[PDB]
Amino acid sequence: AEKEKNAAEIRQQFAMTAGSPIIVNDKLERYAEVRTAFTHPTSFFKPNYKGEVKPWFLSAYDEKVRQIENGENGPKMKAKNVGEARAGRALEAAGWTLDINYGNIYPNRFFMLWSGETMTNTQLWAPVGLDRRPPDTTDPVELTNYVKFAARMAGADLVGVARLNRNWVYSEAVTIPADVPYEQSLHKEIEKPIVFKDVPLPIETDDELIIPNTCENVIVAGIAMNREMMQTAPNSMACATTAFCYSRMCMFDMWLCQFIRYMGYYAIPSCNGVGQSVAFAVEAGLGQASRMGACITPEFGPNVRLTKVFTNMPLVPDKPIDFGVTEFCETCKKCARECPSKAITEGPRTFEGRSIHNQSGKLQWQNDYNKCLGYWPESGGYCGVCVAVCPFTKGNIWIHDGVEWLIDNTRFLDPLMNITEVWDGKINTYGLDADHFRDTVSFRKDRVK
Amino acid sequence: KNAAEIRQQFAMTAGSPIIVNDKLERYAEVRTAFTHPTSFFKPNYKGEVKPWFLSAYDEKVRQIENGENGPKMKAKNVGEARAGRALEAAGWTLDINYGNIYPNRFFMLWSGETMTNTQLWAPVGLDRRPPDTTDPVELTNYVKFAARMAGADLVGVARLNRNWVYSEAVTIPADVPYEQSLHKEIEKPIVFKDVPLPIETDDELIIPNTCENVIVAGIAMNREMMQTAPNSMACATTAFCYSRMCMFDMWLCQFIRYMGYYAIPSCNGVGQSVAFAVEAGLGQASRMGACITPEFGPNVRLTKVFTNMPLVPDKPIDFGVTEFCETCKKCARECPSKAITEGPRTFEGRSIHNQSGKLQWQNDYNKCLGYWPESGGYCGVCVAVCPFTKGNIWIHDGVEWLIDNTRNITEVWDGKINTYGLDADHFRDTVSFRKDRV
Ligand code: SF4
Ligand code: SF4
Ligand code: SF4
Ligand code: SF4
Repeated sequence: AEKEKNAAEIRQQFAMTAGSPIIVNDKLERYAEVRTAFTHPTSFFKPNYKGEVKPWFLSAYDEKVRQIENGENGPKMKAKNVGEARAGRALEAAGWTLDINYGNIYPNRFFMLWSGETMTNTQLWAPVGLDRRPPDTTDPVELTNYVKFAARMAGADLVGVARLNRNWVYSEAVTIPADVPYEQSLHKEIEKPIVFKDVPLPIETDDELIIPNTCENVIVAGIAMNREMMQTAPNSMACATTAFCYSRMCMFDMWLCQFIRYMGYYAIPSCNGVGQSVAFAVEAGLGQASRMGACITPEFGPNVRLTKVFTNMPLVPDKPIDFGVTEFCETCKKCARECPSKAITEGPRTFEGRSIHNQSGKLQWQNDYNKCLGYWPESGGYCGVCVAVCPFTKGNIWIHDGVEWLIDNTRFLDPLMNITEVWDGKINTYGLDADHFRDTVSFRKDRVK
Repeated sequence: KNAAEIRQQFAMTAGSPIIVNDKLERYAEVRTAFTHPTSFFKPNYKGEVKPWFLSAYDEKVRQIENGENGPKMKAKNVGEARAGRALEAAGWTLDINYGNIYPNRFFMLWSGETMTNTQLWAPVGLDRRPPDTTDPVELTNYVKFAARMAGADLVGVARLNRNWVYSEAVTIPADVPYEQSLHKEIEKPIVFKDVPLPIETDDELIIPNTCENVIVAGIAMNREMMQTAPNSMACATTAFCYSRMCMFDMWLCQFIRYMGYYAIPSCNGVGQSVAFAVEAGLGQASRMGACITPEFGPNVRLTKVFTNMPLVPDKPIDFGVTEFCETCKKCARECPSKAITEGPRTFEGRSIHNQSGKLQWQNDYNKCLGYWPESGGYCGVCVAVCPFTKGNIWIHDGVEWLIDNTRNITEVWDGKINTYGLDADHFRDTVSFRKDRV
């Protein structure tokens, strides 16, 4: 008879001994955030469909408008009608409501405040003094259980803890000056160093973003995207599940930071800022790095968003996991073959960055991310084809052979041996799927050992 | 177990289920126990008279110092007591002054024009482009799909009944900063006029006469946590769901606006959620005063969005709640303040806090509020003990569905949890396909 899936059992089977899995060498240096394809001058500008050179997201807007008017849900993809085309883009746009300039990357601005003191919630609760009372709990075992419980309440589908590896913290952040209003923000972005100093609390000066030396840990959250919607990549509904999850990330960071502060510790939110989420997720045991460059998780594959919070709260680090992703990516290459921009390498892992957008000195598959970004204005979205076609994104990967869990190789055979339907089909709260939602149930035993 | 078949079976013909008489008038929001001068001030445990929530704060502090999770409920240790209150305080992060009631302030903006998201997306012009869809059937499917993405566990549609819209809102002057908001609350008429868009003047909150519909969302609370009522973990699931309400309202208003229509958010403001929920078919009114749903009983929060978007109203539902509450009276016997009546339904309010003129069980809500400073939380014992709150009250006799008439905090922290406090044992009940959306 079929053994009922046990996600906790699976994670237990593939747990590693302690130690950062990421292999590095001496050319490794912290990475300036302005180097990402979204922000770097070499990659920021892209032509629209008329050949006008614009900020990438503005060229993409032009393509969204053109598709709506032509009754399309994506590049060369006709919608049922213009109404459906419009609806897909209205959903996507609305998804982004609690996110600033596509990622919330500016530290200590807007939603990403490094202190809770000015927040309306903190002000309301000030007479209780939770943010000023010394911690009543210092035991990292109890704290790990409390904070992971809180993280699930705050919308995380996965949560893990790691010691903070400063190699993955950006050397300089992209931000704006404190006196710049939102409407001028995209015009006034600057760089600001992130430094570690012997200070009691996270603080920002005119010159630096200062993280205390006592900032020991990072809490990493996985925010699951919707499979049916992502499978429409590169079309509009894949853009919508992406967008909604960014707003979920933001609410997670704020909720969790407030809990940690009210427990008597400090907490730094980040969403897409501060440091490299994939590396933190790997070290916290959410999953493994992959050819496409994302963290692949046992539960969702790469079809999951990441955010993280940094804290001095004593915690128990989780163990990394090795469930064989590296070995499958070595032989699969489906993402590389399907990628519309040929951004993803079919070659071996190296320590040498492909371009300025990669951080050299760590062993990974080196992808050309200027090529990736270049496809976004052409398609009018955020693509995601690589996530959509990855076999680990399918719900059906895990089987039990009577002794242990293993990955079903039939899912990796190549060749294997619409959007109206998504709007008319299965949905549930936050786009979560009740057929698989049991996989992320949590009891104390799986929160702390 | 099949929730879609259950709702289908108990569907009623069209028409508001709420019985009213000629005495019924719209209710001034200031009259609620939270805000009215007769009920607002309560003593703390030292005998000092303060705003009710400040006195309740004093009890939270006392409990933490004394290692308690609630009134006369010892925690495992002071650390656990602290953790429950930290979780509760954190839950409220996206909520203003306990309920987001001030209309067109903070998160509850009646236009999307100044929002950072609207500004970022302005070159696409979705909020300026006339609607491409006017068909109420397709719009109902689209907006309900969006509602589920936005965090609703239940969603329904009703024509807007203006009887449940507050005659006058509690709000603050528009240029008063948050830090002065509690001390500068005022009362402001909500009026319906022939105008193109929702608008606020110095004198009035103006809703257009074209505002035909209300979309009501149910946001499920956590059963294990609510069952700790009146202790701190019940406060925590309450708090987190208020921030979920807020995000729902903003997400869905933005979707509706980007579809070419206008949308008014509300959370606990603007009007009476229970009446809207009943008219939208989410559930039935109960003895305790809450909307009881087939899926969650009363253990579910409500919010609503008002719009001119053409929509298909849902049918009201009758699964026998009224007859059950007739003989049950469990909430009423367990209520720590004896706020809930054991008597029959009437059209006459017990005090200023009730809206007279509608047939309901009339409860004393000043008595309810009085228990919150004494216990240091938001109680919820009535929700906790209600048989409809229990996991599976639904059975099937081989032809149809029917109600089964037969029917610590450390362990909660150490026990089952899942994303947003939802339960995979029951999460299938709220799965949705087009056929159940419209
Ligand atoms: S598609 Fe194949 S090669 Fe690419 S990330 Fe997924 S498993 Fe790895
Ligand atoms: S998002 Fe699209 S263009 Fe970018 S790497 Fe993935 S498949 Fe290629
Ligand atoms: S406890 Fe009993 S009387 Fe009270 S609301 Fe529930 S079913 Fe009705
Ligand atoms: S919340 Fe508590 S005091 Fe208020 S009515 Fe319910 S049981 Fe009674």
